[PDB]
Amino acid sequence: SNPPPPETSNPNKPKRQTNQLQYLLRVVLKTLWKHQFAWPFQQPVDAVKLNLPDYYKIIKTPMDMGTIKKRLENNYYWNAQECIQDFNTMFTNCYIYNKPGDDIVLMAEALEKLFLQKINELPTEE
Ligand SMILES: COC(=O)C[C@H]1CC(=O)N(C)C1
Repeated sequence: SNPPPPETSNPNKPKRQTNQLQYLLRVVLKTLWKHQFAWPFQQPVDAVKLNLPDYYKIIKTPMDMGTIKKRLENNYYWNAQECIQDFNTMFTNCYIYNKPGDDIVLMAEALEKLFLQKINELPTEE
């Protein structure tokens, strides 16, 4: 079976809408989401459908852009660092689970290159 997804709603978690978080949605998430290689990363890994019964034995902090998109659209975060960390967890999980040179790793690398380019120009806080 699959684990429950990461949390995307938590009314008692303090949250903010900031210009950096707006950039993370409007620039970073949108750029990666529309990319031809986004699809494996647009929702939690379905270890049942994909026949990866060891996935959640190895990956204990799952993350995906569907979760990140919901967190941004629901104003789940307090700061940009928390969202940046989610993206990096997603990429790292992919590199940890898979073998070098696998298609999925090349896909992650292409998305990560764009991510790094956009993060390099994260606006200063208002
Ligand atoms: C469509 O799913 C794939 O192509 C590979 C799996 C495993 C992995 O790390 N993912 C992000 C999904």
